[PDB]
Amino acid sequence: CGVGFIANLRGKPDHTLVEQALKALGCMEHRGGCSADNDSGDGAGVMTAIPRELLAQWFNTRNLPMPDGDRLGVGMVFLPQEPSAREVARAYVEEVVRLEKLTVLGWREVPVNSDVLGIQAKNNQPHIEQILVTCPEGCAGDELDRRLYIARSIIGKKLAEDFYVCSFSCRTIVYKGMVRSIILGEFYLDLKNPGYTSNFAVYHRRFSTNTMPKWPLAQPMRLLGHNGEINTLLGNINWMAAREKELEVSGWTKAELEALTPIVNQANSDSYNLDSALELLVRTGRSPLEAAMILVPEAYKNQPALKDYPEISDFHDYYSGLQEPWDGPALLVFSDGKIVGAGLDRNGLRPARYCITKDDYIVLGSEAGVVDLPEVDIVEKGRLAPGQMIAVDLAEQKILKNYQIKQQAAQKYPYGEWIKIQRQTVASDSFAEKTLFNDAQTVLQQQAAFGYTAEDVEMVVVPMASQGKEPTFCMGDDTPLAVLSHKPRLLYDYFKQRFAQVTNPPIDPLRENLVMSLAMFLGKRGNLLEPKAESARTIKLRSPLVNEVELQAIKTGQLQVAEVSTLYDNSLEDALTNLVKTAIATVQAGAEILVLTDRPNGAILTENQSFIPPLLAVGAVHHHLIRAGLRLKASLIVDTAQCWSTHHFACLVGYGASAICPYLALESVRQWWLDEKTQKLMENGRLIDLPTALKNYRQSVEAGLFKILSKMGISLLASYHGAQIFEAIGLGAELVEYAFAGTTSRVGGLTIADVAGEVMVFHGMAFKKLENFGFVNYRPGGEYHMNSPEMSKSLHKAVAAYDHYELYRQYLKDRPVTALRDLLDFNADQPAISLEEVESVESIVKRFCTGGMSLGALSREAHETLAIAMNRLGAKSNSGEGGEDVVRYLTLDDVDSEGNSPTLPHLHGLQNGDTANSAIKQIASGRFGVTPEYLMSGKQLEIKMAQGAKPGEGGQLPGKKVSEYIAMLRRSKPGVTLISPPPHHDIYSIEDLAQLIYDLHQINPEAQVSVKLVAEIGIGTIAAGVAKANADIIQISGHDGGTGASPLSSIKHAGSPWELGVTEVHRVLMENQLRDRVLLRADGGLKTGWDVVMAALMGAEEYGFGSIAMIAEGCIMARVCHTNNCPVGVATQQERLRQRFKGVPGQVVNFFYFIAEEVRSLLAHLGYRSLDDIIGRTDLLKVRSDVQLSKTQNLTLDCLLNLPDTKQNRQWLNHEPVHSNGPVLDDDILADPDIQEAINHQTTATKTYRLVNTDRTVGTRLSGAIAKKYGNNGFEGNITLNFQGAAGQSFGAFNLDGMTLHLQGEANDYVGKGMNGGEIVIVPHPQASFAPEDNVIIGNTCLYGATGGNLYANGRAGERFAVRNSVGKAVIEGAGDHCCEYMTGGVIVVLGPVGRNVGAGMTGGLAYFLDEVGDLPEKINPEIITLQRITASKGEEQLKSLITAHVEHTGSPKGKAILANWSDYLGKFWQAVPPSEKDSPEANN
Ligand SMILES: Cc1cc2nc3c(=O)[nH]c(=O)nc-3n(C[C@H](O)[C@H](O)[C@H](O)COP(=O)(O)O)c2cc1C
Ligand SMILES: *CC(=O)CC[C@H](N)C(=O)O
Ligand SMILES: O=C(O)CCC(=O)C(=O)O
Ligand code: F3S
Repeated sequence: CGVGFIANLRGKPDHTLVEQALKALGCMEHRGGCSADNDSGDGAGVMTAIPRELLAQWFNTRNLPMPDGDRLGVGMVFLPQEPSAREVARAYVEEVVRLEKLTVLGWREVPVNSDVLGIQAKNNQPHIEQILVTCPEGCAGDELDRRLYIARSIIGKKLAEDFYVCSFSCRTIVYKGMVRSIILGEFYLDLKNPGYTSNFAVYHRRFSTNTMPKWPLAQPMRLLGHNGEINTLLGNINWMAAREKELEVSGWTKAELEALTPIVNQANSDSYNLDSALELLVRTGRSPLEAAMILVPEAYKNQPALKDYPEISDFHDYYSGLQEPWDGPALLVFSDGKIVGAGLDRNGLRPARYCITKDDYIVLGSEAGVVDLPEVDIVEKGRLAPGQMIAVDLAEQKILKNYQIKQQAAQKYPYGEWIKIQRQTVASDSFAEKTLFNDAQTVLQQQAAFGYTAEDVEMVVVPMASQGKEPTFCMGDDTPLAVLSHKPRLLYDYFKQRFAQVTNPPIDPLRENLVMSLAMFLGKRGNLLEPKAESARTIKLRSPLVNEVELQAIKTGQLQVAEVSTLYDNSLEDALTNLVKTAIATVQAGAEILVLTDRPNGAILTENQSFIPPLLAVGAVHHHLIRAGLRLKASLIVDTAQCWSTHHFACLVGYGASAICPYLALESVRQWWLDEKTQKLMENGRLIDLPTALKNYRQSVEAGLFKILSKMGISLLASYHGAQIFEAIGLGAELVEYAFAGTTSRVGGLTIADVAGEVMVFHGMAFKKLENFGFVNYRPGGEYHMNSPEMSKSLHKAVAAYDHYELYRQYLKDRPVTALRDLLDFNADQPAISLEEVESVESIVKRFCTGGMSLGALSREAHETLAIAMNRLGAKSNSGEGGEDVVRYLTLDDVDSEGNSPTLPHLHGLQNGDTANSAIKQIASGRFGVTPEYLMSGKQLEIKMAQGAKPGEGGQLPGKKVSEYIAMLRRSKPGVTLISPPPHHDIYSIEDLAQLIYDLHQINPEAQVSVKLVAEIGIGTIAAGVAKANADIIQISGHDGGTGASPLSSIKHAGSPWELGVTEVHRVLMENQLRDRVLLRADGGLKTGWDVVMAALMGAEEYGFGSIAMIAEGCIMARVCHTNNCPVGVATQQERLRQRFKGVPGQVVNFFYFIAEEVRSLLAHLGYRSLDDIIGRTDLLKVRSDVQLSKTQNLTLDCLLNLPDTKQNRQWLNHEPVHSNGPVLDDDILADPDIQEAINHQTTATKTYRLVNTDRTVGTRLSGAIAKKYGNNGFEGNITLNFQGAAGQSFGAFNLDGMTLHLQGEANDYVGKGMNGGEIVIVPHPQASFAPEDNVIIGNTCLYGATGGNLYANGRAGERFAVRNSVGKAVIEGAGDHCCEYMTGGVIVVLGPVGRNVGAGMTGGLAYFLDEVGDLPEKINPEIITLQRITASKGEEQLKSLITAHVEHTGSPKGKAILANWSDYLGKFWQAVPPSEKDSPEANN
């Protein structure tokens, strides 16, 4: 999406402004999307003032006196096409106006030209007319629009796509539709009419994840245009709906408030909802600015910029008890008709750039160079920083900046005073050290009864207590889905966490913690629309985990509080109805805190009792409070024995709990600590006192929640609280709809009676030590695991001799039900053909992929051997996210007769045609060794959004594993842990992904780009977006897949089966006509030709293998990959261990033959000759006739079997060989004979070009041609390329040595993304009417992943400057937040003010900051870097020399002045120094 506004504060309204708005819209075209016809637009529109000169004709035609400016109401109405339905609608619109006691003047037909629409938009088109209205009593302005709003809502109870009021206002009007940008004004004749005039325009071009256009869903909506995605929508909607019955505001009657009722609706888009909820807040007394400060509040805590504005802190402090954020990426552009403004989400995940002239003319938008204004007139170029707003007061003719706007709102009420008097704060640093139970067997028995298992305490609780963090582990979740297990499991295990991918980003819970909060509020949620001291009478918890001391203080507190039991003597089903009824009645009696205890009156669980599992209890009370209209009266505390893991807490808050007392878990820690075995081990060298174990355990939980919220990009637990950021697998419909309403659950599992049967299994075990199941590690007693040490061994043997493949196959076939595919079997429609007729192994093998395992997680022996193997086969390997040694790009020459090569001496089993070049080069959030030559060496390029083991998160390589070798490849520091950021800092939305894919197709026009997703509900939709974004291939990873290190909780509770994933993507693509755009690839636990065929039938065209491939080359399933101790040399970097690796490429060539030969024999059974014939043939599947579940009668597999008929139509299998970027500026640069000469003869050349914002990634196709011929450093020539104007995204991305790029103007985001060499210079027009150092000239995430090169910019940057810089050098003149965020080397100089969170995660390299204000120490992330004054002469001279070069390239008056007064300013620099540069000559002496 693209969004913006233009305002003319000082002049008469004109047509010129409207033209500029159409043209800016034109400039955002590449941010938009189109329907299946490739013609109709996903949406565009414009909001303007009511066009008074245009409607003066309508009155003149009727011989009618025109009402004055604020007295004419105009409704832009979408009406039905059918003649009689249209008149019914017209009459009804007339009717509700009459009943609101206003006067209908008549209707204006909207002049339109339909012949310009695309065929889908033409078929959907509503009939468009405007109704004109006045008030007979005298109504005007605020009161009129307030009555118009009441009237529009009423009409809106009959909302259809056919019947929709775009705007009903005496000040604003919205022209929108399902069109491309430059079609908007061709379709709406009024917009080209020189009588259409306006002092402002808000504009929007929409990008949607679908093919089917709906005119109402274009933007702007009534008040606002929205670029972004709400990521807590279900929660935000449930809370808001609960408030609707009981709306109350002075100078509103009840009837007027009821007329608005459907305020919120889970069936309208997230934007339609936010708009509607926002207008409620405006029409009832607040400016749009204030309303947006409530719905989408700033990250105000520990904001140093707020030091001087405590009323602003007070404002948010108050409201954060009343209203949770509508979170996720957001640029909002809004207009009242009185004010026109914009504001950013709390983390600023969309760009907003603005521009101000000498006449206070202002242009804001997603991109900078988009309205052409004479540059000499520009007096300021700025940007919005995270959470910031800017507005225009149209009447007063004033530009309002961030702090004024916000102070004007905060100071309206003594919010601080109210909090100080009314809020009770409940926090205790100290625990209860004294035990709950006294004897020994009691805690054991209770633990057994509440579902604890030996691995729960030993592998989850204990590490949390002892180490102060949730456990790290490795490999994938190898065991059965909870619903398929014969092993007892808790209700929690049926729930899979959801996570962000593509359409919105994860956030970094560690580097960007400062923006997140675990704070919660207990009690009556107060009146949102009318601020009162009362609303602040609440109990604030600093964290959802409440200890024993804290709970007593709550119970002692200033609120009414009621114990409600979850125990019962009768059936869970009825036990739960009495529960729900007791809650309802208890709140209706006046209680403000309900404590659902499974230990009522202090008493313990006996054998004569059972319980309602706490997730079911709270799910149930939350939704029934809601259904009874009572959820705002009370908060839920869960006092429960059955909560211990990080996942458990997340489900609880997520399904309605404000807080949890995990009393048995706290006791489990107390009894773990007390206990002579544990004491014996703390005395001889396992690690701690008891208050610390307790403190550590709480710290683990809290860190674990930060992690989980962040996988979805959510900052505040308060937002997560409503929302139900889960998919359920194995829960039947009655249950879901009972306790978990709105959760998807696709496969129909358990009834309420079945969950009882499961608690009773645990009850049977309770009424010696806890039982150990094989959950985490294989056991002979234990749960099934598909990768077991013996399966491995026998496979390793079968591969070793060119029968042993039998035991391996049978160990895999004597399996209990494990995955969804196991419930399936074949049902052939042809008779079986001979095996000789089936396509050859060599033909099948071309579809296999080896899967992207980082060079750090694996050894270069393991990693290279797979590449050679896969290249021999004619298939593909994937260099995962650790970059790749250049030595590997060349075919091997020097293989001797024993099959050794001095080029690759650590490998064995080689022949002369081999190459260890990975056919797939991966691009991941760390960008580790991501180089133009690395990019040119791929046949394919893969953008990794997520992997099955840890979808919400970034890659993870422990410091033990970062050898000198790994550090060299990644351009990082040797001993240092690498936790990659969870988002690509490049991809905060679908249109950002389109831009990354563009950059890849730019550098390497012949390479396919793939996008790697993880299976979860919503992947269908996301994948439609990815295809529209021009990808070639979509990978689907199952929850299943391996890893060299992930959180154990992530391995076990995040992500869904790939069966649900492939299927969902295949269907959505097909039913949207997008299926031929992409090749689909699948992975996650694939081992077997059988697996291959299942995947094929469900719609996969290629097949990925990770863990299995490691097993072929010698992996056992020792499962210490995260440890550096791999006993067999596959997943370690210790040299002496690498030396154990026996392993030759042939062994893995052999493995893929067994697979392919099994494919052939399954193709024989079915009677088809090639996978090409069966891909997507779902009607060839059936439900296995012999299976019997432990936990429910059976599942329901309709969602896996009901795919669209594929017997006849097979054209979707034909793909374009590579998608083009279209005609690009760089092509004209390369077709120039002076340029071709410069490249061929390594001579000098020079060219100059005018640019516009649609000119994106300039330079980069020329880098790619250079690196193709010479790699990164062979080019001895010199090309200067001079540009004038506003550069689009990724200017100078992947720059090489020998490239000088000069830009006179400004640039949008991602300047010098992956820069590797050469020089980028960016200066303002010499004409400029401003001090260059005070003004923005480049955008966000410049030098992302930079690996070399020099950048000089005579202006300010945005956020994440030099985000993950490895070797880049730069001098800029100011920046936003998160400067040098994951920097590992290079040098960054910033000659002006800088935002907060500097050097977060900064682990190597040095930065210099000029600080004239004195407050930079306030703005540093203090976790790694130290700040010091410059004292080392070598550092002084590093700085000078960089500033000296800025000046030579740039002419920067700020640099000159600095050099001229060198000693005056030296002492004003701070140097940022990570503890890895501390003894560098530039930091020390
Ligand atoms: C040792 C290990 C390291 C991996 N590292 C990466 C990574 O660098 N990049 C990535 O996209 N996936 C990574 N993963 C995920 C795999 O690429 C692949 O998606 C997954 O292993 C397939 O599931 P499977 O292990 O059951 O075959 C890795 C997997 C393992 C086993
Ligand atoms: C492109 C964009 O930011 C989408 C906005 C909103 N979610 C929608 O229109 O679907
Ligand atoms: O090497 C890395 O940085 C990450 C590899 C990884 O995330 C994994 O082992 O799953
Ligand atoms: S599990 Fe990992 S630790 Fe080694 S044996 Fe396999 S690579």
